[PDB]
Amino acid sequence: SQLQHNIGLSIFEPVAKHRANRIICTIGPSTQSVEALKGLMKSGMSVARMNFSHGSYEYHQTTINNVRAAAAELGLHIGIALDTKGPEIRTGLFKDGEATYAPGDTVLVTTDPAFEKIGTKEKFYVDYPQLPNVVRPGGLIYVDDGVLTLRVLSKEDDCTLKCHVNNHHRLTDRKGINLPGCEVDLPAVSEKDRKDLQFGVEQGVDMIFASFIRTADQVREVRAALGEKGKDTLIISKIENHQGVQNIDAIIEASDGIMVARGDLGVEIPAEKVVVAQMCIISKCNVAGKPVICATQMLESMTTNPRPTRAEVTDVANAVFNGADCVMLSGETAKGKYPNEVVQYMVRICIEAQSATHDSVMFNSIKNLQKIPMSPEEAVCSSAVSSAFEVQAKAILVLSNTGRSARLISKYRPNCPIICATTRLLTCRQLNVTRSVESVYYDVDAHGEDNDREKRVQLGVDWAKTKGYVSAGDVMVIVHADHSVKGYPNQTRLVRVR
Amino acid sequence: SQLQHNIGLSIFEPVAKHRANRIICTIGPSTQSVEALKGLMKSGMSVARMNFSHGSYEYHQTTINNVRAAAAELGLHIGIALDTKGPEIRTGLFKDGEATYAPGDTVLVTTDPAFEKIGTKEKFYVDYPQLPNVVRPGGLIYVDDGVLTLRVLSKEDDCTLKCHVNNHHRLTDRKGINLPGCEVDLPAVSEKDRKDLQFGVEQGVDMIFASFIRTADQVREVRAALGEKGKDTLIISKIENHQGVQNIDAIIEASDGIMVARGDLGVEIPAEKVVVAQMCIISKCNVAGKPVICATQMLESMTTNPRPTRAEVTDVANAVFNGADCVMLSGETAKGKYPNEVVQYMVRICIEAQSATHDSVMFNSIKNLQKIPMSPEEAVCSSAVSSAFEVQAKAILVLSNTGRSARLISKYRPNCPIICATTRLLTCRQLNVTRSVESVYYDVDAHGEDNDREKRVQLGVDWAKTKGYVSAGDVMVIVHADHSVKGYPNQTRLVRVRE
Amino acid sequence: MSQLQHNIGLSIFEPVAKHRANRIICTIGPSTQSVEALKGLMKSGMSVARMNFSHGSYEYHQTTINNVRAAAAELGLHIGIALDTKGPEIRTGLFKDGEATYAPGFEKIGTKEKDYPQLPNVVRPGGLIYVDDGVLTLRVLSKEDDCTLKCHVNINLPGCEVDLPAVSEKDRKDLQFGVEQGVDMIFASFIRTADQVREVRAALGEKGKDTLIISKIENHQGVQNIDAIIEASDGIMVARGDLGVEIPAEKVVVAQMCIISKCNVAGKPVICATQMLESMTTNPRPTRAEVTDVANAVFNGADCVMLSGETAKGKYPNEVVQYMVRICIEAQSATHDSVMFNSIKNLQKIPMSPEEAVCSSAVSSAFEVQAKAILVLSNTGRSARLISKYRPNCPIICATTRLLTCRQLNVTRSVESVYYDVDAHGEDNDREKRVQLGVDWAKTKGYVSAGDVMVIVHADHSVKGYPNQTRLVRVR
Amino acid sequence: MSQLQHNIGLSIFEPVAKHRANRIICTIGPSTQSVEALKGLMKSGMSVARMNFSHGSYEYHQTTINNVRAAAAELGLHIGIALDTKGPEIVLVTTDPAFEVDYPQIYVDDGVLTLRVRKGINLPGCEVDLPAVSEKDRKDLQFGVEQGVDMIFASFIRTADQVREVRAALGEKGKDTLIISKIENHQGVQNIDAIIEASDGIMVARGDLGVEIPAEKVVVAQMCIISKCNVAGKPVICATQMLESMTTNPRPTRAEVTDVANAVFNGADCVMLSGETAKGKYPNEVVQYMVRICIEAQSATHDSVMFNSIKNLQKIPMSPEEAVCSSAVSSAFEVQAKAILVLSNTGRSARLISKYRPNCPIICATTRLLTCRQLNVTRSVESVYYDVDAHGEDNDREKRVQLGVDWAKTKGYVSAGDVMVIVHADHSYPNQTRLVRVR
Repeated sequence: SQLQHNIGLSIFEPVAKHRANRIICTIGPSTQSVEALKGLMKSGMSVARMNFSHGSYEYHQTTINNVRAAAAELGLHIGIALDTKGPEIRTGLFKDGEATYAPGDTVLVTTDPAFEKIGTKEKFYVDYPQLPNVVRPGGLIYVDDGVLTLRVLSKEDDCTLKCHVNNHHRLTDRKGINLPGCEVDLPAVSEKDRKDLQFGVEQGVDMIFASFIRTADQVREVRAALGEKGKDTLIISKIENHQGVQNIDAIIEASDGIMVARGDLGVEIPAEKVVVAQMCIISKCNVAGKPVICATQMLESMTTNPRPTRAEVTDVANAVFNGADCVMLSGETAKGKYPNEVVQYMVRICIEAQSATHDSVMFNSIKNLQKIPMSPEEAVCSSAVSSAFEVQAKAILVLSNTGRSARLISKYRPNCPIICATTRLLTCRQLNVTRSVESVYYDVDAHGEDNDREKRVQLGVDWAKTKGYVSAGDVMVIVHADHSVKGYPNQTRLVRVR
Repeated sequence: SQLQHNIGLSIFEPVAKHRANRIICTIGPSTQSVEALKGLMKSGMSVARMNFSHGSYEYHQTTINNVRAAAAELGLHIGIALDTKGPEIRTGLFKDGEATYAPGDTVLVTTDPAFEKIGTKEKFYVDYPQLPNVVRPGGLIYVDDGVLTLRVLSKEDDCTLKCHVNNHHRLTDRKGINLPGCEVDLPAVSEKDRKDLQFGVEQGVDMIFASFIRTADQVREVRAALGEKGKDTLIISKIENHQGVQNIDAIIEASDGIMVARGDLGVEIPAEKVVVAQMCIISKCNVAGKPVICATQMLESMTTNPRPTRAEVTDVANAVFNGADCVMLSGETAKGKYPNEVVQYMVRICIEAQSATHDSVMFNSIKNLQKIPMSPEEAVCSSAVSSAFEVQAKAILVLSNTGRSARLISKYRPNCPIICATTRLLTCRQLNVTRSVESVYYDVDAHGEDNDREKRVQLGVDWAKTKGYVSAGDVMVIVHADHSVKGYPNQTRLVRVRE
Repeated sequence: MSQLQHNIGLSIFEPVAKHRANRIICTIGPSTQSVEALKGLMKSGMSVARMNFSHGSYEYHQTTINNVRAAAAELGLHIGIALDTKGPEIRTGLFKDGEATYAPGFEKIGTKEKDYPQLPNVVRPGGLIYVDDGVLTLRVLSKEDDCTLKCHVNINLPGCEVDLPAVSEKDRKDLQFGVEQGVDMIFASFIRTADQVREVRAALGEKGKDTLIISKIENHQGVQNIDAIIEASDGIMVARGDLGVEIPAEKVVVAQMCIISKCNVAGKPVICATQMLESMTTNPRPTRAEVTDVANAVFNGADCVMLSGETAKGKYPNEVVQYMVRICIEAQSATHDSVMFNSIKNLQKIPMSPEEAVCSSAVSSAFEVQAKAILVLSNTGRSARLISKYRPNCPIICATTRLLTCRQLNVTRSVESVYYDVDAHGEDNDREKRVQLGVDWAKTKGYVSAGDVMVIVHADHSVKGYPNQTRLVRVR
Repeated sequence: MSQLQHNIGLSIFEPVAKHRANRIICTIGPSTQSVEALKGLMKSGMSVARMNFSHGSYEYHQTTINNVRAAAAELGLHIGIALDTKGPEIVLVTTDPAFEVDYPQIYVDDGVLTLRVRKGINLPGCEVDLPAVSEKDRKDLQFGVEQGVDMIFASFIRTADQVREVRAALGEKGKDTLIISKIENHQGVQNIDAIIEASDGIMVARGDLGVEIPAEKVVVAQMCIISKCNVAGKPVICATQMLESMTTNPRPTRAEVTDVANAVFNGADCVMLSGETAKGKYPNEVVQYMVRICIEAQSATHDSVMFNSIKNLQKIPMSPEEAVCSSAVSSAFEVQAKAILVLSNTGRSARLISKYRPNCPIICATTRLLTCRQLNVTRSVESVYYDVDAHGEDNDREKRVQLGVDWAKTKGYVSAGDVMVIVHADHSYPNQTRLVRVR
């Protein structure tokens, strides 16, 4: 039992030498420079995020080129994630840049472009032109990350609502709007989102972080926005509304992975419900075998402080226990005063958490929740993990060009690292979002065609030996395909190193 | 499996109608007033905490008298906890209240009382007089939440150390130094802590929160510091050092409960290790059947903000999930701008986490880790919990004068509340540290002898039916003694609530 | 938690259990009808005496009744009497002057050449038709006139559902005799529909309302309709004799396991029934097969184990009951842990009634304190059957005010009844006399002593109608 | 997991397993010595033909050998021959040989006669001294080895040293012949662990065990021994009065059916017939019933419960050899494999797969014939002999693998569109596992 496990935890036992969890960092003014990115990488960055809510294509081209430059110097394969703006709505601008609100007062909330830049404490503009028709009296409007709440009194006009101010707050220029009990009805791929998606496909982004995914058809709408050119790019759906959590199963099947975007989720749903929502989403992704990311205020204090609160440490730790592949940072790396220090702290917590959770428990929990019969592919991948547990394998080597097999091995959560002998550099980059994987790129062009995939295996074993994972005499589980078939692996080997 | 449980959780299902976890609040300038305390209680303050590291006995007498006045207004029995200063020390005062330190610089750390109030960026005072002989060169001194680090260069004299500043920091008057890794000769109950504990006992404090407990002998030192007048007051030992974690089992046996004081623990041991330490301590206390408290930076952002971070919410929920009886509020309620708002937020998180863990998993886990044979007292108590689970009892009623039986029922973590028909007020206050319990005091003087135990039972069932726990037509598990060999409840009844 | 991990740690040469939990049911025939033979059987292990109504006049069954009551009275025991009905069965009588021969390839005057009127209509073309123990078979040549059909040499109709009354004209007279006599339970033959059980329940009037109905599963229908049969009954008998012929012999093992476990979860007494120690009808010791058969019937979770002809027509009747006792105690001693208890409790749907929640918790309390015995105050025996449902390791003492329930509790495992005479000792409205009677009986019968903890289950101060109170008492 | 939860829910009239996993061992006597009675037994379901050496001349036992080989040859089967050693063998009773049991330094025939201070005499727990390999036993074993008997059923094994005494009696020639130790005493049960390690398999000889120990204790002894052999990964046989009534009757008692089923349920690889086939009036009829019961009991315990029970009782880390074989079984469970193909020459790889009790058969592509006859004692293995001198060398996973696949298709185990698990050794002991669709 969990209780029986906790009572026997050895706090001062030696930690795991090889980090299995992955860190995603958003890139902003503090970390756009090649030197700052080299620092982030050297610190523990696996995927560099670009928030497309703000920034020109020139600004986002700089992040792309700099990540490629920094990773090239360090000889790493770092993924680039395009985080879409999505069906998001903010307020207008304010006359003299501010507006103070007192409780008991009344504010007209217009969708009239005349008040777009002339917003006062008496009347102000909001993006959504369908807002007076969506929000009905009694309904609450959550201006600025729910710190200002407005109850709807009446729809005075065609495109204006009279609202009663609940709490004292001073708002400023262009701040986000949330509608909790309101079914929005807005496009997932807006005309801006569409072009944002054609830019990334062109310049080669590895994955998409689709904002405000509500339905299974919404993740399909994004799939169509990336053409045959962007057919292989991953779709990580961001759950940040009530509809998303409600339709989580459909969204999971349609997506390549999921992000528990806790920022907007904590305002769209009550703050206390986010914990239960996170646990439930992460475990559903675990059973599905799809990468799940944790995302907001994980180490928020470290944007201004050199050390995190006791709350942040237990947050990043429990994100790992709940089963997250990745953990992300937003303000911290992008606008923070300690960007390398925050990634380093996250690394220490992730290694501590994974050392406490060195278990065959997650593997058995996930395996038992899978339907029988399995596919020969999955049956080989799950047994490769059980073989590793039985022989105490120091590493699992998978030959996966697309990364399916590597994601399928990682699905069964082994304690050892997973080395992936891939031929595609896109896959080395896309596997930065999957727990325990360590990709190795085989350059097929420079050498030979390689009919018998023996070179790829020797490349993996040698990389595992030199990177100190394996040492002479250790047993290693090799997974690949036989030379009579292709498409998917069907063979598993247990090899003592040389 | 936990996986199979999480998968079927219903995010938007209605929450539990009755809160089982308990909230402990530190009292400071923001909440010392009767009106502010009335707000905290009405908010959910179960234990008023007095940090004796700061404040005169007159200031701490005000907190006592005001807590009693406030709980009297709402007709509640709120426990008062005396949190000892203890062994480990704090720095001196500073000239103009502040002093900024830059890396690569040098600071002289004196133990000279002349610099006690005139501390500059060049030289400042520290409480520990034995410090220059304990800290040897190359050793680090940890100042202000272990933020500022000072590497000892050399021993200047009889009571001074020259230190090389590692990081940029500006600290203020009387902020703690930790120095982890040194053979520190500071006692558990110093001459100040004996006067502090003797004050508590003379005042009637319900429990003690003993600071920097390392050994089981230290607990007995504290137990001896409270005399024959303080023989029933609880001893909650604070684990905030490497030794205390290492000797956790011995301290658990010696104590009445444990506090995971994460503040000093996070500096004495690496920050990441505190999670593992918390899980391990809480579960050890669960198996033992002793109240465990989680504390330090639980909802820290709410000292200045009206809403907590996404991290603060998962911290309070996992403290509950880990098996903590209580969750504590330190500066959030003492020096915070939102004291009622922070207790209210903690309440909703505790109820959410509670509603998600509405299972027999914990009881099963705890019960299986008990060695057989059990005492008839514990076998009646554990079976009273299993009976409740089987019939879906909406409440368990225990007749416990000392609270032993109520602490023993709560040990097996039932999903329903535990009503305790106690003849003691001290018991009503001390049971604010144990999960699910809701005490009911039977007069005995302004009532009868009730030798037959019937009046207390009728007082119990009436208190639940009124406080809305039970509704006419649903069972209740009643635990008490049946007129025989003194020393334990031995009888369990299953009764349908009448009208 | 594995059975494998349990088997590896079995200490075969360890000491056995001090008190036998499983119950033995014996058939009474020419070898054991005498008071002396019955006194021998009881001292040997018998708890219920069976009266096979397939053969015998009401005078003959009256001597079994009177003699069982006499023998039990001398030994001061409360032995139950079971009426096993003739039931619905197709027949064929005495052959060529008592016996002849049939080679492969007037319904009682056949030799070897040429009952149910619904036979050509109930049985469709093709299939199997059984004659004389199922041993001889019948391959129907063509569809024929009257009732009988022309058959080729290669009683019972397999797989297929038959239309025969549950309470035949003979059974009606039998059941009415039983009720008038005061028989404790009925062993209803060839139960196929839960409606048939209620037909039997209606055959015994308000006079026979309290008598138990143990349904005998011995056909395909009874097995495929088990669940409803287990709800309308008071207990079940795995009548393996006719079951082994109605269904393939190999299927009976799986059918036995499945029926016994279903009865365990239901909390109803289940009885294993045919050829359990068959060799001991002629030999002083059993085959290696029969010993493993009795043991596995106990292992499967059977409350009772039965002897049909071993005790009725056997040459070693006391010797066979004694062997069954040794096996039952061995199998019991090997089945020491709370595996069955937890097994059964986890399969119960929540909420439980306060009555069953008190009973199941009384068993868990016993497990926790290592109770030497559980004392239940049960007039009807419901509560005692409910405690036994959760399979405790210790005995259950039942302080009952009714002799009928002292006799009916011989079918429930771990139960030892104690009769409190109200008309003699008093009304005991405070229940202390029946409690002190139970503790004293457990002290003298050596179950408990000084220092031992005992779990005491009964009804409290206000409550009337069901037990709701549990006590843990250290015997003084 | 929960036996109760599995039993409630069993569907009595569900379709049975098409392929029998459990194995039947028959003693050969006057009723079944003829080639045409043996062909009948083999068709009925005889996997191992036993020869009780307590009775019979070497001429009589040579006839059984030659006839078993003849009958198996006609039917194209590889039937193992087991030599059941005599071992240590024990009113007027004055020893005095002239007045003519065999012990000159008390029960008669399965416990009928008794008293207080050529019929099987048994003195329960008297310090009775007699060697494991007596002068006759050494002569019986040397005959067996010279004849080619596959396995030895060593009588009255009490110590692990006794097993090594028997292993030395066969020597250099009989190094490869299996040693199945018969537990039929008190200390043979007491020293079971030592005896298991020393042996190749165990027999629960319930005949003498039921007399040496109380009759009721044999059930507990059987369960305990079979499960110890299960964890060890060594063939265990159940043995006496299995279907005893069928020596004279065409049908068994309800007790005999539950006894055979229980033996299977307990985890026995094999189940044995003694008199029933040797001196019985219904020898083919008794093997046939035993088959029906074994298939019914198998069908009921179709589950991964035994596999998980055995796997969890193995200490970690496992050898790459056992980690491949146990994973081959879990892969089979996951994909619902219609078979497991193992390329085992000794059979040690096939015994290791059978150890983890899969629901599907284990086809063994063996280069030996001795392996084909010795694998009649392990459950689920259906051997296929590859003639190296006839086809080729075959050091590559090709010809044997093809023969094994073609055999499983013609014998109806696998058809086009079914997944099979192939276990063998790579190019650079087995270390490789393949999951192949039969095509």
